[PDB]
Amino acid sequence: SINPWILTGFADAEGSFLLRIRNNNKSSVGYSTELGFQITLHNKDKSILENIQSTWKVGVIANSGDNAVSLKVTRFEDLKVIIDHFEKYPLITQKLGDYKLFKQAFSVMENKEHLKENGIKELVRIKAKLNWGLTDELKKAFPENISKERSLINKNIPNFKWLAGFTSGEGSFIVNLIKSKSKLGVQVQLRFTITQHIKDKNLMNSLITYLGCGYIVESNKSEFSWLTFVVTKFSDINDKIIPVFQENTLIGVKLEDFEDWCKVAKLIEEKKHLTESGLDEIKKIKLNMNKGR
DNA sequence: GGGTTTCCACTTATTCAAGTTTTTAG
DNA sequence: CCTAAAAACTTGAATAAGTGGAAACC
Ligand SMILES: [Ca+2]
Ligand SMILES: [Ca+2]
Repeated sequence: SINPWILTGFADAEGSFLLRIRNNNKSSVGYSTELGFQITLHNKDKSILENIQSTWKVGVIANSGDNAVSLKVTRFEDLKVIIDHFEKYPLITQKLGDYKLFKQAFSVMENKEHLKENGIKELVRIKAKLNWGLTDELKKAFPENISKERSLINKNIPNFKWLAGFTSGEGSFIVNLIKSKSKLGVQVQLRFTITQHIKDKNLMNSLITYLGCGYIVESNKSEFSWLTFVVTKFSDINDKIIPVFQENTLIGVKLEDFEDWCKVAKLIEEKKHLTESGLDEIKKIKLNMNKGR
């Protein structure tokens, strides 16, 4: 049974809402619809999706390609569990807007309005602002569509449990070995990073004040830009980052990465990272986590 | 029924995580 | 001199988001 707030944090990172508007000759109005919430992780973290399934008691798990496994909740009556959960523990990223559109589509389908032409039209208005919006085909079939085009979400971190769930999806624990002019010739630097699209810049900046450390770094690969929350000072890592995730446990394979990460921190704290024997020990831990776990 | 729901195999763009190297700080 | 901290990126795939086909409920 996973924590309810750890779940929303994880959903804020890996979850997504789906609204299908498909042409269907067998449908009276000519369009079939599907509404649901899904998560797609690497096969290594299939354990998470099975704990979420037991926690919610809804959804179906199926392989998504050769290296991924998904958990999709399309059973309409099951969506009441999704809605019930996200009302008590709401999302805080821009995905909350997707959820809000998700509820609107839900009410339209609950009243069976999606089986008449009017309901389909309102679904096209809802889907126009959801995720990547309307497809070229949909946009051509409904050229006279309009709507509010969604409002911007601006919330901040609720509690630590949400952070543990969000870090379990977007966090990264790195042991950076730097070719240094030190006696050993190798500096051991611990780095904790959270990466998120620039759409949630305000939430990313709040990490510094919320955690009392770190800095924001923007990057970009041509037309795409993202933000990274970085913590490299050991005192902040050993006194701020580590304690938070010890009391607020992570989930998935990243908990194993975080555990080896703390092992290296124990060596640094004892200053054994400056001994040739200690440096060799940290080099072995890095290989055990770069490959897996 | 057969219109509508539900589920499973599968595809695709990019937002992520993971990684290395060089420079400045103290 | 020397160790820590930050800078400044690069990389490719685990994501998010989506599509195709169809069994089978109610
Ligand atoms: Ca995400
Ligand atoms: Ca992840």
